[PDB]
Amino acid sequence: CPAERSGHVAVSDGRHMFVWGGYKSNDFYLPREELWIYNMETGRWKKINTEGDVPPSMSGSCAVCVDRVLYLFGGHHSRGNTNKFYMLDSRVLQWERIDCQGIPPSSKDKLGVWVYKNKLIFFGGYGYLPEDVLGTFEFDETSFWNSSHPRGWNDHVHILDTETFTWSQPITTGKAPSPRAAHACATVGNRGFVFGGRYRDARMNDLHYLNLDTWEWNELIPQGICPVGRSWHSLTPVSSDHLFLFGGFTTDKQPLSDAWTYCISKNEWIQFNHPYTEKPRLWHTACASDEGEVIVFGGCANNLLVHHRAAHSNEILIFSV
Ligand SMILES: CC(C)(C)c1ccc(CSCC(=O)NCc2cn(CC(=O)O)nn2)cc1
Repeated sequence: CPAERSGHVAVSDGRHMFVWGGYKSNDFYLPREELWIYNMETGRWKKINTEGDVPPSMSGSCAVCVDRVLYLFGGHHSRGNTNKFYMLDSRVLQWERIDCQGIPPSSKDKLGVWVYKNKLIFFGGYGYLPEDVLGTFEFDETSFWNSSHPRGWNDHVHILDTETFTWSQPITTGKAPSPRAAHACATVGNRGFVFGGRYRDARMNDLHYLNLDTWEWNELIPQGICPVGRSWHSLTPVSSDHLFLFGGFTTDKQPLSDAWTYCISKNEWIQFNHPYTEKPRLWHTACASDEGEVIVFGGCANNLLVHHRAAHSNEILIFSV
């Protein structure tokens, strides 16, 4: 039922997948008030129209679902990037914009988030120069000609404490990943993994994790064959020991349909064979089910940067991992 889209968000409790936002070609954004719910057990869709402080229609936003409470940060609306923070209690649904304390992150999109205890921990993204902070920001030289305000990538780590809805920045040790956007984040225990992403002229192949207890960065160097570097991929925990990688976009502008699992305990990648080899996706979403499956929705089958030829999808791809 839902219309095709890329750059949407999809979050889940393992049974119901909530889809919001994104854009398509016919860069018209999809209706801001619509919240699509996909039942992973029955395969049925349901649309509900939300009220309250409905966020602007956006692509590249960052969302999480914790105890059936939906949190949304950042994104790109018709007038640029944002750093607003929204909440939707899904337990008539009403959005609520939270006026957080502390210094918020810079306005940006295409980032990632880890969830650990009371903390939402955001990393990276693409957006405007920080108006103020810890980390590094690198301008995208091409942004000075295609836009009113220039933009760049960051390697910032920001915590939102949901106990007080206060922003802060942790003091991290170790070598942080370079600034990036369109990377993929995944959390298992107190480890926030990040893989790939776009930085300058490369879509990268490196894998790191941030210890969310000690705030120490670690680079992971798996031995043997590793997936090609990419952006606009998904990285989804499917167990306490495996992360599922699917899709994305290479430095060479190749849409990707390969799937892998990263085994955390063995520190190796395992390529996953599946029936969607002719169905590459970039800027899709991926959500894990309680039954071990990974549910991919939306995204684009070809180079979405050629807008007038972009092949956005509304297909559900089910990976039984
Ligand atoms: C309007 C139209 C539909 C044509 C459209 C335009 C632009 C975009 C995004 S491109 C601009 C940008 O924000 N560049 C920084 C960036 C990119 N990436 C991902 C990667 O390049 O792999 N990570 N950081 C998408 C659609």
